[PDB]
Amino acid sequence: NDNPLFKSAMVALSLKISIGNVVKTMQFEPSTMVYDACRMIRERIPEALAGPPNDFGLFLSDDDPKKGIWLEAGKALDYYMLRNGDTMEYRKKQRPLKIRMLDGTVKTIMVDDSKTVTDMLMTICARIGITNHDEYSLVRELMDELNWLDHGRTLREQGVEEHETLLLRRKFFYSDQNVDSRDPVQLNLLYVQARDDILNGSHPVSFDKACEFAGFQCQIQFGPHNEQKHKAGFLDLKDFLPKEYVKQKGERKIFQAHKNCGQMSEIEAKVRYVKLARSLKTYGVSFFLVKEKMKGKNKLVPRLLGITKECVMRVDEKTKEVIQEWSLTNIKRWAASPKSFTLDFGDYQDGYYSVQTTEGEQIAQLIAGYIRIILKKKK
Repeated sequence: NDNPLFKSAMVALSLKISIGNVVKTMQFEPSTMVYDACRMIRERIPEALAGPPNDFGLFLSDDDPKKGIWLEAGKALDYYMLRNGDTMEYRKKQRPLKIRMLDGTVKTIMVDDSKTVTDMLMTICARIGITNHDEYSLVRELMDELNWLDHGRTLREQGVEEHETLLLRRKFFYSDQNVDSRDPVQLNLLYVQARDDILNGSHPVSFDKACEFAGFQCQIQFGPHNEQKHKAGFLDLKDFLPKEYVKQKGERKIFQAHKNCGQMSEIEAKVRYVKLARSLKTYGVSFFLVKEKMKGKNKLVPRLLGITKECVMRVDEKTKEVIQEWSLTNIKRWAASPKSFTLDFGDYQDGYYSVQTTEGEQIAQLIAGYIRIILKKKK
């Protein structure tokens, strides 16, 4: 017997439609627009009626989740180069995104799953009443160049799946930092942030400075120095010094700084800690370890590259001395790749500054972002 349902494989698309655990194979004219394919799916699969019809769309999955894509409603199925036997998921367009708020709690926000990180950031900010979403960014919370997210790309293509909680993070503003001793709650907040940045290496400091900081830290945690209890071996130095500086010889320098605090109060040590951090040219600067080519040396030289609202700075990796600074005004153009980052200063100097780094895109976007702010104040 013959089959009246049969159509040549060349004139129709035979697609498996997946809705949760249900799968039905369905025949489509290949020029069918995605919106109309959803209508025909609602006419054949009862689980397609599980909500308002415009809440659902079509998603092309992939064994590599980073390659899954949402289909656009106005496009024809054959635009997506589908083949007989391919599967498309009939999926809710909005999905929950778990976000750590600025108070440390996690809030689940529904976002358009086809959109970029910037789009979902705007949705988040709209839900919690933030109008200036440009003061914020989303970051991962992995145990690190790995937590950065390109806001012009999607979470999906950057390897962030739906289970992952992201952090809403306020960008650094010097204007956020005005200190005070009458507000101990705020003073503690400023102290914890300055301390954590130094201990975790975000704020690179010299060995001598690291031990002065640790001396105030000792005053704050232990009270005035007491030679009976605060003796050799007492400190767990990993909690008082940046990782690069965790060396026994640091303890005696820390105890000297601690002793020099005398009977200074907890509040006043916090003030001094914050004041010392804010006094450094490295304070507030976003740093990247990059590899420099020195004239007359084959081995590349690691260097700290710092970006701020007004300049780019080269900082010695070991002493943290500021070696060179370029005003953002005197950069002609910049370029980033997955392996390098290069600056062109026009006629301000001969030769480009070109360094090896896997964070070039991060660096480029910081510079462009700060330059955009300077642009927006003049106009």
